[PDB]
Amino acid sequence: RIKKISIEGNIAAGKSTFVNILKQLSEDWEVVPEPVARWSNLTMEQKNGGNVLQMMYEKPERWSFTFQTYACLSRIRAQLASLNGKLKDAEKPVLFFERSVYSDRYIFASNLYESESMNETEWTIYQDWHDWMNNQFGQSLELDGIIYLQATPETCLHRIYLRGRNEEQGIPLEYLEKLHYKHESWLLHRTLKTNFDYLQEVPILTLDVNEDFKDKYESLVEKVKEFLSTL
Amino acid sequence: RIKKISIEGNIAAGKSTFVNILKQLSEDWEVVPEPVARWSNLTMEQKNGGNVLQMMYEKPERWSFTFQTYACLSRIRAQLASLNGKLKDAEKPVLFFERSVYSDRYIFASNLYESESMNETEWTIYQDWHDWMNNQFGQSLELDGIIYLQATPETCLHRIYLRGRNEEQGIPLEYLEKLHYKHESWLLHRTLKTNFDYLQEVPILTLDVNEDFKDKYESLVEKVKEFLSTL
Ligand SMILES: COc1ccc(-c2nc([C@@H](C)Sc3nc(N)cc(N)n3)c(C)s2)cc1OCCNS(C)(=O)=O
Ligand SMILES: COc1ccc(-c2nc([C@@H](C)Sc3nc(N)cc(N)n3)c(C)s2)cc1OCCNS(C)(=O)=O
Ligand SMILES: O=c1ccn([C@@H]2O[C@H](COP(=O)(O)OP(=O)(O)O)[C@@H](O)[C@H]2O)c(=O)[nH]1
Ligand SMILES: O=c1ccn([C@@H]2O[C@H](COP(=O)(O)OP(=O)(O)O)[C@@H](O)[C@H]2O)c(=O)[nH]1
Repeated sequence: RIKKISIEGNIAAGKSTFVNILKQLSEDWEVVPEPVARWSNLTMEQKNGGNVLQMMYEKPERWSFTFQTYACLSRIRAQLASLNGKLKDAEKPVLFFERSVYSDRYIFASNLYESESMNETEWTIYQDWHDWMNNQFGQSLELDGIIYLQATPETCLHRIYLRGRNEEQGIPLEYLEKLHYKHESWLLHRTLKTNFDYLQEVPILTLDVNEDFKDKYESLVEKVKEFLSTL
Repeated sequence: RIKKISIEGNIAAGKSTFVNILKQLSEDWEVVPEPVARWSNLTMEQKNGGNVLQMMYEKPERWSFTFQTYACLSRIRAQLASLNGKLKDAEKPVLFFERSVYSDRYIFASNLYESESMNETEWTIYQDWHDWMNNQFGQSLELDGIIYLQATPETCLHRIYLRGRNEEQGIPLEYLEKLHYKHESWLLHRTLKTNFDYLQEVPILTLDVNEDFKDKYESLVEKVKEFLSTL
């Protein structure tokens, strides 16, 4: 009954800002933030995530698999818990996912493999887990639609300094460009091959979010509302 | 419907010997062989198995987390298969697991952590991963009984050569000595309090497999049948 919409976008694309805006508008609207985001600041996960985040930065080809599996584990666990608890007795329930399990695997896990931070065995193992996981663990999480907060890797680099996380300051431009490339394959050119069948027939809303929208987001919300009404 | 029993014991204790004996004595009885043992001798899982297994020996401090995660997952999957693809409408169906998800954690993963082949984060993430993998996927796997095969480290080292595998050939005796202790404490002495409360209440049969029983096992088997009638 609860519709699941994933908000996809590059680093500092403005996903957290967009969903914070979206959540306030409708009582029937809720949001599952990306678990990794809370790691970048006390649970067992926070400490585990905190440590594994720092280790990841420091030595990626040692910690990509560990980080990536734990990241996706946490996402699934958070998104399931939001499905149960949140949005009780609402008439038109919408759950906005800050990124999805598919961005976990087909963007960030994929990028780390191709940037050699995971060897073949690790990539093969991760995928096998991921594939199996989303059958005997994460069936109810399948998306109804996708909101692609589309922006150039140039725009994204601009917004990284604005938030000021003494770790992301080190993130370069070619990195953004490769993440962007993989977004467009999956979400604009709809190129990317995925083992998930229903994804090829999942509605996608692409929003150009290069122009600042923090105080001017009505046009964006209007599209989302229009997008939702066709689901 | 299906009785689920875990056959436990140190490396080369005789577990595979015993389960293949049990196998041919009844069509109510079926076996779920161990993945890690299956890896040691090739599908997608087996191709991954051999590699991480091979790397696990070359560098335990690098690959223990990765190995323990895939071994447990490949086990959870494998016993799930038998549990849903066997013993249909059988009159007294029993399934004999070669080790369990508890052996994975509290025997092997725990000892690798103790041997500093996993750091705190890897080990805590695994425990986090373990708690949730087994509940949000493997509830139907709860054990109705455990059968402990007890052998000396010397007996095992023997049999390691007898079995042949030069990938495990000169397994240090002291390795066998520590695994032996963790088995003893969990199953016999019962000091090990797991995170699965019911394990402290699950009945345990203990069998001495020091003596060659390959052509003389009727006594052991009689104890199994008596044991099964209690469950
Ligand atoms: C060479 O060292 C690296 C060190 C760290 C990274 C990191 N990527 C990330 C995330 C983008 S991975 C991630 N996975 C998810 N599943 C979700 C999510 N939000 N983030 C870090 C937190 S750290 C990536 C690195 O390299 C990427 C390839 N080389 S590069 C930066 O373009 O010169
Ligand atoms: C130091 O080099 C090692 C090299 C290989 C291992 C291996 N352990 C194993 C298994 C016994 S771990 C295992 N975990 C499972 N979950 C299941 C299973 N069947 N086996 C291998 C297949 S390889 C273990 C190693 O050290 C383990 C600790 N030795 S010690 C003397 O206690 O410090
Ligand atoms: O329309 C926008 C979009 C982004 N930002 C800034 O860009 C940064 C990105 O923040 P956010 O966490 O939302 O990016 P995310 O990683 O979630 O995509 C923040 O400092 C925002 O203040 C902004 O000022 N206006
Ligand atoms: O009573 C026995 C049990 C074991 N074996 C041999 O010891 C080796 C290791 O036994 P097993 O694989 O059953 O031990 P596991 O590791 O499976 O617990 C095998 O080659 C068996 O042929 C034996 O000779 N007599």
